[PDB]
Amino acid sequence: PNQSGNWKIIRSENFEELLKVLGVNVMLRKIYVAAASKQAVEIKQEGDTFYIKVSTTVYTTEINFKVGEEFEEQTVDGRPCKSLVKWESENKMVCEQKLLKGEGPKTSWTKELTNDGELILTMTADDVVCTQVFVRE
Ligand SMILES: *C/C=C(C)/C=C/C=C(C)/C=C/C1=C(C)CCCC1(C)C
Repeated sequence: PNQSGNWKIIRSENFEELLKVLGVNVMLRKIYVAAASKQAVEIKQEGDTFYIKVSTTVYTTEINFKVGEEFEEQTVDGRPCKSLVKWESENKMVCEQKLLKGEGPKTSWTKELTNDGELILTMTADDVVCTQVFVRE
């Protein structure tokens, strides 16, 4: 469908656990967990072109991409990567990430807008998956 709008988080699973297995220090995890709970997500979708802004008190990021065209962003733990998004289905996109420098866990994310109007974001590092669900304001 159309993902454009302001999205508020209603459910999360395994966020701290994802950070923990990525090596994020416990004091920083507490800060990020509290920030993720209050995050604001703005999306502007224009066909295959996406602008996504994720805002919190400690971390704010803008992501710009077109499906099928490589772009640069960061992993969850802050490492620069090259990314490529593809449609897995009509409603779900998948992003594969490759570090610009060095080696690390295989990281990825997915975003799906359900028929319910729920936006489901998953973030993965190797075998560990975090899921966050949003609804449109
Ligand atoms: C398609 C939607 C995407 C790719 C959203 C990505 C959002 C993040 C990688 C958010 C990361 C955060 C942290 C790394 C700590 C602060 C809290 C968050 C959730 C904003």
